[PDB]
Amino acid sequence: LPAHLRLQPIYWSRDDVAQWLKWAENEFSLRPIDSNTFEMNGKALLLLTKEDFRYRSPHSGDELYELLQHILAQPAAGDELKINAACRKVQHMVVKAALLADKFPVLHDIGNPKAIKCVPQADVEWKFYDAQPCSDKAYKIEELFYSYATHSDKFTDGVCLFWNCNVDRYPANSIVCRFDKSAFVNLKQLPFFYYSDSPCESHYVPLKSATCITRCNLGGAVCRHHANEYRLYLDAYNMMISAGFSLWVYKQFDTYNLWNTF
Ligand SMILES: C[S@@+](CC[C@H](N)C(=O)[O-])C[C@H]1O[C@@H](n2cnc3c(N)ncnc32)[C@H](O)[C@@H]1O
Ligand SMILES: [Zn+2]
Repeated sequence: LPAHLRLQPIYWSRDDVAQWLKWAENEFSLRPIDSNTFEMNGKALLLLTKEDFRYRSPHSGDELYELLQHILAQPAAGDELKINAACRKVQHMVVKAALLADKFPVLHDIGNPKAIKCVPQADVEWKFYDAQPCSDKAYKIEELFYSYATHSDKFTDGVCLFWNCNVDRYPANSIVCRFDKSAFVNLKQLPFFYYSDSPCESHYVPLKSATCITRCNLGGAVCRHHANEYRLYLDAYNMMISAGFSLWVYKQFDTYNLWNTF
């Protein structure tokens, strides 16, 4: 019911687990137990045995254990609008960072039928392609079905963007989001990072993370604003990974290029 509990349990935080205990107490009329009965995150919860659940909660552990197994068997369907917004947030983050890091002069947006830039304030020439452009944006979209066998010698300037545009094989100069390996041989998996160049502001649980690429993290003292934004971005990113999307990137992508922007 709480949005985080619609993620796969491996994504649950320690607070998410506690909210799970409360949701389950109401849903199954269980004896209330201390919010600290399972002080761990979901990754840890999944390593417990059923005996551990029974020892930890004599009155309800077996039920909680079986509930978790039911959740792992029938994963919660996500909300389509929330997942769309999440994926869009990630798209903007990732493409903004790529352009800042490598200063591509042209972006080839392949599989974009609406001619909408995810990063409209970047200094880059944006070009759109789609096999079936929306008829109200086709005037500025190249009608093109991409196949590596036909186009691998094209679009070699700048960077290519394939945001959920499933082609036979991506070219090496690509940013890719794919929903569920030979399509990806020219690329590498893209690890999580958060980048921001917005002003730092101090007015939380201090954020410690090597993947918060902000000016205030150069010295390890993340400001409250970026702590907040990092955590919101991580929630959006978890919701897109938990739904089956994965990110891939051109092999030269380097987060130190982002640090150097400061
Ligand atoms: C999930 S939709 C929209 C993807 C878009 N990049 C986005 O972020 O919303 C997939 C799009 O890719 C187009 N498409 C699928 N295969 C394609 C291909 N091989 N070459 C060009 N466009 C393709 C479809 O016509 C459609 O507009
Ligand atoms: Zn900051």
